[PDB]
Amino acid sequence: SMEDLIPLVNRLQDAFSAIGQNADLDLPQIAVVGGQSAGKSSVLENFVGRDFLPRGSGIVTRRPLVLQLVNATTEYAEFLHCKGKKFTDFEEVRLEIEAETDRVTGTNKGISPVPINLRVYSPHVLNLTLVDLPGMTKVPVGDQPPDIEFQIRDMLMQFVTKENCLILAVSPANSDLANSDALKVAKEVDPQGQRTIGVITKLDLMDEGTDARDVLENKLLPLRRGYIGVVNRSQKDIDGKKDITAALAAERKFFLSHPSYRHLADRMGTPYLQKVLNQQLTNHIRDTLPGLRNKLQSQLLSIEKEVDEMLRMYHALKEALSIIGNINTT
Amino acid sequence: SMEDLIPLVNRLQDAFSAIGQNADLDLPQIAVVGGQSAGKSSVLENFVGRDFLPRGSGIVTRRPLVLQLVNATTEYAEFLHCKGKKFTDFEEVRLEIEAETDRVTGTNKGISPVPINLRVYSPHVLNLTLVDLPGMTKVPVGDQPPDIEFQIRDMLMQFVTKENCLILAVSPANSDLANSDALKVAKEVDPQGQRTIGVITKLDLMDEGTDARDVLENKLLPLRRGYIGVVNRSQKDIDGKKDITAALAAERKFFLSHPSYRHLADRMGTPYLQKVLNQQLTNHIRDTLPGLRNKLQSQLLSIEKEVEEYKNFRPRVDEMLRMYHALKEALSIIGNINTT
Ligand SMILES: Nc1nc2c(ncn2[C@@H]2O[C@H](COP(=O)(O)OP(=O)(O)CP(=O)(O)O)[C@@H](O)[C@H]2O)c(=O)[nH]1
Ligand SMILES: Nc1nc2c(ncn2[C@@H]2O[C@H](COP(=O)(O)OP(=O)(O)CP(=O)(O)O)[C@@H](O)[C@H]2O)c(=O)[nH]1
Ligand SMILES: [Mg+2]
Ligand SMILES: [Mg+2]
Repeated sequence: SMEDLIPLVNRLQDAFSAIGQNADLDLPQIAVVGGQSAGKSSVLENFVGRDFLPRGSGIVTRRPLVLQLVNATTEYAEFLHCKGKKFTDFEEVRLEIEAETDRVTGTNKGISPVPINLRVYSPHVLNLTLVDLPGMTKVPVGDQPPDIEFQIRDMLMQFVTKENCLILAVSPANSDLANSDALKVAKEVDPQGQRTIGVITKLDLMDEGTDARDVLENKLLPLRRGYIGVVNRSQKDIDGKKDITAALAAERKFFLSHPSYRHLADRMGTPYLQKVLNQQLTNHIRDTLPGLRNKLQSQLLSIEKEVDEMLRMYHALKEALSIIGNINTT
Repeated sequence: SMEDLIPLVNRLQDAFSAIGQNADLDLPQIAVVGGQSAGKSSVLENFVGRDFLPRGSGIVTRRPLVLQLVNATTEYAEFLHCKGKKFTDFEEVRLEIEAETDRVTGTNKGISPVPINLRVYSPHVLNLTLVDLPGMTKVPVGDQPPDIEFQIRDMLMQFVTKENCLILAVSPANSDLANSDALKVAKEVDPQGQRTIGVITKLDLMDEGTDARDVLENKLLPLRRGYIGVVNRSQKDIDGKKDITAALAAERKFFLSHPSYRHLADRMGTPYLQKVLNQQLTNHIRDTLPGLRNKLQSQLLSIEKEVEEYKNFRPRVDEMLRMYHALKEALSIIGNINTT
């Protein structure tokens, strides 16, 4: 179904452009937040469906990465800071992000508030904006300033305070949920949980004799949108270049076999997280369309009853309305 | 060995009692700080040498436990709130701590700043004050107030602000050290690191492909006194009643077999942390002795001449003799301590 909606939405956005009006679906942006090493970058790139974000132990993401997915015929990527070049090898994209980070922050744990801008072109994506962010901390290391914690907090606040921004509150299972930096920030900016999606990672690392059932069932710390558990690649896995299909296969096996979670399998995992996020995106689209539809109808009526040689407007509006109708039918 | 100093020290504090002076030997108060579930209660009871602190997953320690070790030959324990009762079964002590907590906090995650006073009598301990505290958190659960983080923080602050408080900054290895609540707290109250000891737990739970070598080698986040790693019992271990000896054996085996920690094995483990903590305690005592000795000498010398004439010339004021002997006794004990 998603494969049918995506191409229609791109057509509608183009149609709006032809109309030359300040009207857009205003798709919400996706931001990932949480304590350092919570597993944020893994979560984000999994949603996009490509291995391109630097991941590792310790401090990895040291600058915000503003990613704009752009629907296009060709599949490639390009950074704003690299005018001209078109990356087709995503490993090179990952390497470039790292290199661009080191260039500005150095290699002694430093951080920078300056975003790395990346556009990923593909015909199977929504024109979305996703933001990868540095993890929250408590004490400075290397050459970080004494107030590193607040410099990072400020950094993510500028993204998560944006209206409608979908907040991926990432928390590792091998730590008590009550210590979640992700949830604390989420509750400050979105207290009612209207745009917070709880994500519990590292389920495979829990101490023997423990499990996150109460968390995953949305009972330990209830969230309006609930919680979705995932099991991503470990350091040994990253070191060994384990591929995505294999990681996803291991995650699926994990939920189907674990005695504390198999009854929840159908609501756990990376693929299911993708569906949940895509659903929230679809909900925004369908919720925003009626207002636009009516506006376009009003604009059309004027020219329609009157039917400057600007006859194009009639067809442009007519086109947009035809697309909306198709979307409403899916 | 430490078991040599202990007997001497108690006799010293007793000698001062006979003299009616300030026994002193103001030993530092040891407190465990860290995020919720960092493994504080395990570390604390491991140092005491007995299993009696409630440990488990989720929120366990919901009230401060001010524990006073009291040297005594009978070896037992008594709670201030259990007037007239003395426990001999430390497991019953553990149950009581939990029961007493439930009585005031309920069973729905609630906490209370009202400390639980407990005294453990044993001939293998120094008159110390240990403080078990609730783990720091960020978001409330159950019927905890929305300011749970600060109530817990304030609870700890009442103990760790004291100049004479030895801070055991506990942080689990399977979490990033830079995000440690224990280290944030410790740095705020003791920036120089004069009374902070970094304890790293759960090294056995680290992700495959990672290790805490840089941490344990005092290189990632250097502390004045460094770090000591330990491997305590897991939840499964608690459920299975795994005994202390087995846990200790597994911990030692862990450091000796791990390629990243092998060369550090001799500066790692619970027995080592016990030694290090004991060293700081002993050092405090030794720093205090010169002052006490001098004070005693001055007092002695005064009556010394009076005793001299009493034993040599023709004949109650014999309170002097009692004092003479008590003072002599104390100085001798100090002398014995000085020679270790
Ligand atoms: N076992 C296991 N390891 C995981 C899981 N998710 C992430 N990791 C590991 O945790 C570490 C952090 O991964 P990463 O995706 O970079 O988290 P991040 O929060 O983006 C890191 P930073 O906060 O520095 O940007 C890596 O070593 C990765 O292999 C998981 O579900 N299971
Ligand atoms: N595998 C493993 N588990 C550990 C280790 N230390 C503690 N745990 C586990 O962590 C949990 C918490 O232990 P606890 O000693 O209560 O930590 P605490 O910080 O005192 C808990 P609170 O903050 O509620 O008081 C228990 O399930 C225990 O088995 C360790 O070194 N290894
Ligand atoms: Mg990251
Ligand atoms: Mg405890």
